[PDB]
Amino acid sequence: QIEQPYRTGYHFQPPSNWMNDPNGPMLYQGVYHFFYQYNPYAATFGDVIIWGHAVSYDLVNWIHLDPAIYPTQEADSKSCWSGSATILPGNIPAMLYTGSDSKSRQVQDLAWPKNLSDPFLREWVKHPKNPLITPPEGVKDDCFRDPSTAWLGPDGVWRIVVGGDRDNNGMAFLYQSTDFVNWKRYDQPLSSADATGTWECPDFYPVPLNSTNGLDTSVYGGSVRHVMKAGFEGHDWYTIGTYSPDRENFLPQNGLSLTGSTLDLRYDYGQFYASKSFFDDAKNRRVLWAWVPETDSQADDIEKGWAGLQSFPRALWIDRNGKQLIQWPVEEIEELRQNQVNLQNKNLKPGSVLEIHGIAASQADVTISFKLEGLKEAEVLDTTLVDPQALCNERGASSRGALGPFGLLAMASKDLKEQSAIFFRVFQNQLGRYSVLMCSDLSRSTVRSNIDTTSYGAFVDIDPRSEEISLRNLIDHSIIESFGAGGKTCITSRIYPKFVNNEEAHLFVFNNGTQNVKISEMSAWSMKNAKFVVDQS
Ligand SMILES: *[C@H]1O[C@H](CO)[C@@H](O[C@@H]2O[C@H](CO)[C@@H](O[C@H]3O[C@H](CO)[C@@H](O)[C@H](O)[C@@H]3O)[C@H](O)[C@H]2NC(C)=O)[C@H](O)[C@H]1NC(C)=O
Ligand SMILES: *[C@@H]1O[C@H](CO)[C@@H](O[C@@H]2O[C@H](CO)[C@@H](O)[C@H](O)[C@H]2NC(C)=O)[C@H](O)[C@H]1NC(C)=O
Ligand SMILES: OC[C@H]1O[C@](O)(CO)[C@@H](O)[C@@H]1O
Repeated sequence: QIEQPYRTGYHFQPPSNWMNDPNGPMLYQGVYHFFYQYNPYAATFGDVIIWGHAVSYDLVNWIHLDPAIYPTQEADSKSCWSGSATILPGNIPAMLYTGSDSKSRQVQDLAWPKNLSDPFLREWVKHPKNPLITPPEGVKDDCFRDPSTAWLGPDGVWRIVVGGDRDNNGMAFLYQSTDFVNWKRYDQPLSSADATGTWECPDFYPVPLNSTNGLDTSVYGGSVRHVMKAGFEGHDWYTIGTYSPDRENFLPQNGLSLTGSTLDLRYDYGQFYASKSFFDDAKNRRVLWAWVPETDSQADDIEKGWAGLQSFPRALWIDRNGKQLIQWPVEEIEELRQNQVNLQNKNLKPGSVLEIHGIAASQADVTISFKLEGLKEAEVLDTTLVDPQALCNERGASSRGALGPFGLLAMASKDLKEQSAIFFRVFQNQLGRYSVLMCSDLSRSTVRSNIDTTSYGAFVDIDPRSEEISLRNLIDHSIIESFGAGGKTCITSRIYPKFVNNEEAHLFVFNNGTQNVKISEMSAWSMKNAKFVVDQS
């Protein structure tokens, strides 16, 4: 028997209880600070939510501290919800968050560390004038929240966006300030979308064109584009565009308004929400954090005593083509790699299954690259309007095609009674153009009941003719993070196989298509546990 077989070995999560939205991430005085929505009283959401707090020197190993922000004034007496961190000139980290006041309305509050001598910034003080911002005119009291990190314009004026909606229309309310204390709502929103519901945890930042690095939130220029990210209808969406501080205008590169359709982009196409990013000026990279909800039942959560994970922090940058964002786990994770098992120039005949031996199958980093032969044999299927998720749910690992399904079988039992299949399929339209589909088939991930086993999928923007299809998988017990084509397509999965309570997990490479595929190269590393020290009470 294993105790708590679903807890991760190297993903961030509190000692126990409920955790959701990541909060105020930042790098200050050489220390990485991480905060998060936390319920100290249960493994479910509750009436009292506070900011958990942990620190790290590498974004991998953490030290749990006491909660940093918790109700202490009328402006946040009922709860301290999501917010962001902004380090102001003079080296002072300023935290803006949404509080639930005594009248139960969402208002924006300010707080900053009370002792900058403390490397861990344990104590925080709140501004006497909170709330600093209250719901605009035609906005309901429970539809105005999640202030972003601020950016300083050339005119020396700070800008931030706050989520919410006006008549069910998603909003990124724009506010300005020079002292960071007195904010004035700009006439028009920075951006918005019809009938999307409340825009949660908006994030607005710049990315450098033709560069795989990150930028400080206040950078601007012709060689820079901006990303407008917002969570709604259950997912985190984003759009790349141009920002004009002068007239506070954001113009979508594709001229579209978010609709939450297959027309829009997402960071991750699986369980990924309330994502928030921060700039790391030490490594010159933008790091992204995201809450990964549980997909088991509430009863299961209460029973196992905890709920909620954070995705592994990943570097974020814009693709060479400037049409989408790329994600990749921060290099520090590589230090967890132990022994390695490799494979090269290996053919996977139709309907075959190859087991990877000598790896801790429940906690590993697996990378594989496929070399395809005879693309012309690809099934004909125009995918212009096709919904990749629907397609993956319709055709799992048991649905045999020409090119596909071929990929990985993670968190699988010896008998394969339970398995999580991350694979690819290749199609072509009538004109002979190819398209690639990436799937996370969770249909057979567990034999347990009351487990959301919905599958996730997305199309990968690569040309199968000139580049091999690559796939990286972060396997960590109840979570699997899949990165297709170097990070062009990301899918996070939560799985709860039953076998984990008795026998060990297994790892496999498979090809259930009728066509042959080859593994040019495959690398698998056992990942040692990340350290989590508690320094509370
Ligand atoms: C991909 O290759 C096979 C394509 O179908 C798939 O087979 C699965 O296992 C057997 C093999 O024919 C069949 O199972 C059927 O019968 C059992 C009887 O107990 C049912 O429980 C199943 O639901 C199903 O009706 C099916 O053909 C198929 N069934 C499933 C989903 O297990 C392989 O499993 C696939 N290989 C991989 C690695 O996924
Ligand atoms: C502000 O932070 C500093 C640094 O953490 C605190 O100083 C430490 O205090 C502990 C307990 O009193 C000592 O064991 C350490 O040796 C101190 N180190 C330093 C840097 O002097 C300081 O106490 C904090 N201020 C308050 C009011 O708590
Ligand atoms: O915990 C409450 C917080 O969580 C969210 O609903 C998103 O998951 C935020 O919009 C809010 O600030």
